[PDB]
Amino acid sequence: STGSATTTPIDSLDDAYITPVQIGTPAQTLNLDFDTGSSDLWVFSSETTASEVDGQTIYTPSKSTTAKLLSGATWSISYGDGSSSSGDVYTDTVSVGGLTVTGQAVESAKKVSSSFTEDSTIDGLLGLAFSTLNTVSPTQQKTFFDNAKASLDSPVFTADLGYHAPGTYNFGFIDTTAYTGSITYTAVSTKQGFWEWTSTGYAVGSGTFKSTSIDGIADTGTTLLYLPATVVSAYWAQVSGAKSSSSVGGYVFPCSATLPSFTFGVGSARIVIPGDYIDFGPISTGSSSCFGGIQSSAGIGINIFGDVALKAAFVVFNGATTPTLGFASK
Repeated sequence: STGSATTTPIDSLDDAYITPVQIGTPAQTLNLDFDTGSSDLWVFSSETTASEVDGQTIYTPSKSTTAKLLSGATWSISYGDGSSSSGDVYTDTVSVGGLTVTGQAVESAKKVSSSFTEDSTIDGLLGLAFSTLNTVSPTQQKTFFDNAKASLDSPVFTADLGYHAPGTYNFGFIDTTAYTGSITYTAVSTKQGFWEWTSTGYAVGSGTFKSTSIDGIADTGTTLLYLPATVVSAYWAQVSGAKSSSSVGGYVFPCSATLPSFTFGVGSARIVIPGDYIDFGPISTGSSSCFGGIQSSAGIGINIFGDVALKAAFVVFNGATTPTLGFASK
């Protein structure tokens, strides 16, 4: 089997991407944030504290003839950005782009943190990291991909995120028309539960490539590119007037600037992030100070190849017995 679904930016900055997901019988369609940095499929629901729902579409398990309470199971998650959610668990039928999994754990939120409430466009998350990170207790549950994998034509999914435009998540096949040149595959460590890999280096603009190993995670659920302070300083030094602002929480730059591109290495291959992908707009409405899309990972404890990086590539998440990651230009 295969599936293919369009993923759409939630706003004009590509702060996140939502993908429609069918849950239950009859289907209830929710727009979920596909997150290769976590492993829980959780939704706003009829059980979510009423004051914490503000415009989201909810899953109502009592209206699904295939929903079953997973007795005794609870979940609770905290994300790298400080947000969080928790609740109980149902199993139900879940379909993405024509690919159906029966008995998928659907984690129903009883509580969500303010950042989720305040984002009306995201109805929940669909985790695509390794199932070892799933938070369901006392019996850990499998991700949608893990459940689908054996049925897929090939045990893979691909992320093709757009810049200021829709893109595509495919399951079970590689669309050879969706990228240019070849896909370069690189090793993955699953030791921390992530799609963790090692970039071979970077360049700033038309500058020389610096060969250096940068361990990090491919994370569709993180907006920005978080890299070591040395790398990030080298990038922003090429933008007149850019500076790190402790008050704002990162590098800012004059909105009048033209940003240089940023290149990262994948083996001997190179992925070029155009400068415009690094612009996250005014820090507050009407400001001429703009927020940068490349930020320091210092104090995160891990480097994160988030959407800024991934949207410059066609990315293969290869879930073969020994997982790997592939990157192509597009």
